[PDB]
Amino acid sequence: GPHMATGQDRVVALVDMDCFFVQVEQRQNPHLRNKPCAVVQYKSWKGGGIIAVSYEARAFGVTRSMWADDAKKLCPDLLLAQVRESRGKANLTKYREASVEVMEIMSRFAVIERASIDEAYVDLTSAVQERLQKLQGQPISADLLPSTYIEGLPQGPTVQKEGMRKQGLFQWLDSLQIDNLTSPDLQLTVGAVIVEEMRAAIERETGFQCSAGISHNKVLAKLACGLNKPNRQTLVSHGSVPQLFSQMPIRKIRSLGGKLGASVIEILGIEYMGELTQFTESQLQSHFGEKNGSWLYAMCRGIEHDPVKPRQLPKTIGCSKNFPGKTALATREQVQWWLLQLAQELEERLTKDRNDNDRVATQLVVSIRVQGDKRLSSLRRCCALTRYDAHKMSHDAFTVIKNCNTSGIQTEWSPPLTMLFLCATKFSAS
DNA sequence: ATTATGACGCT
DNA sequence: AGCGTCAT
Ligand SMILES: Nc1ncnc2c1ncn2[C@H]1C[C@H](O)[C@@H](COP(=O)(O)OP(=O)(O)OP(=O)(O)O)O1
Ligand SMILES: [Mn+2]
Ligand SMILES: [Mn+2]
Repeated sequence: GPHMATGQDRVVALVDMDCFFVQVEQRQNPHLRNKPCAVVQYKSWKGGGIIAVSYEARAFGVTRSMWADDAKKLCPDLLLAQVRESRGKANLTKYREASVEVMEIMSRFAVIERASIDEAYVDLTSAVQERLQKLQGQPISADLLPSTYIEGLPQGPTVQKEGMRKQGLFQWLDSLQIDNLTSPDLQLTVGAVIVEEMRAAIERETGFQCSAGISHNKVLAKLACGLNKPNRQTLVSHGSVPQLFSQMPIRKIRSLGGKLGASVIEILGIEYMGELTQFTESQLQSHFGEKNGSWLYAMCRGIEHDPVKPRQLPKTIGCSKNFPGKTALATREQVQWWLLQLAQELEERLTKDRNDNDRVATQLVVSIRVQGDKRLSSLRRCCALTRYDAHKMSHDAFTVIKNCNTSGIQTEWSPPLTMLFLCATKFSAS
């Protein structure tokens, strides 16, 4: 009844850039604009690996993780932009700096949580309360929501997509009761108005387009954002959840895309998120543990409480490189050379970070992978990070890993290393 | 030879 | 702490 929490206390948005690395390259090179194009790293092995794809190219079936040579088979006129290489490795600085552009604009509207290089969550609860006050009981015009979808609408008693968007929007608005300053649906709508403003600002000031989801929590906001990309935003109301989840594969929900989600499906013998409602909290806790069980019980009802953390900057700064196949490092000075290259990029990014953000990393994590292992990281060791100097860091990294070498000979490295990883962690204010 | 990251959970 | 999971 009225005691039952419905998880409608917050207004949360997720803003995610469209085809982000592609857009970064398209802004820089006008020739790539409005074309099937993709961003690739490296070149020698099968044309390089694709990590971002324009929507024009997606129509041909081009995807992430596809080799460029294979993508060219689906899309002969596919244009390609290469990730910069520095010190023998891919360097993502251009995209990180483009990310900062967007993050700083979003921060003008509310405190954000950086969730990836191209997306951030927004807690709009306070901002919505203040827009509602200066509205002072005026209806929200559809003109204020020019790119907004309302999930689940229209319904009941039409052949074009923009026409459908508007029909759904008018059904939504004409059902809104704005007399109520605590109405969750009204609060979401105002949230959507603000996000329209945010997204306009991002495009105006960077040239980048993005999509967004507006709901009552992070999981629903993330799900919403993807429903109508690119260059659109979607509102998922609490009321839309039963229909939405009744046919929603469990793997589509954030954190359930892996082994846990597979276990939910296998153990319970279900396919869709909505089917979870038929289990007690204790039942779910028994199968998936106390934390996961409570989380699942609430989530399948559209309820989740993970807060938007006040964190705009990444907590770690890392440098990594794979050495696949026959390129695996088999000599000590090979290992030492590449540790230096990684450490030099790390020092560069660390020094920039210290100046920009008034902080200093205090711990260096070293990770390697060995030939034969299917694990991402065969070993992780930490040591102290007392100075921002590449030679010191690479020498220290070598020290903490050098006895991983099985080889009785000290000049040769056995078994060959197929990955190196340097990560600066544990920041302190400075 | 699906690369380069980055956050959070478990024990 | 070191490892595993999930993620973009
Ligand atoms: N697995 C990955 N490996 C390396 N880089 C990645 C990977 N996934 C994503 N990226 C980079 C490239 C992307 O442009 C950027 C944003 O990722 P993501 O939001 O998932 O897709 P996207 O922005 O390229 O397209 P869209 O969000 O419109 O579907 O992060
Ligand atoms: Mn994106
Ligand atoms: Mn993203």
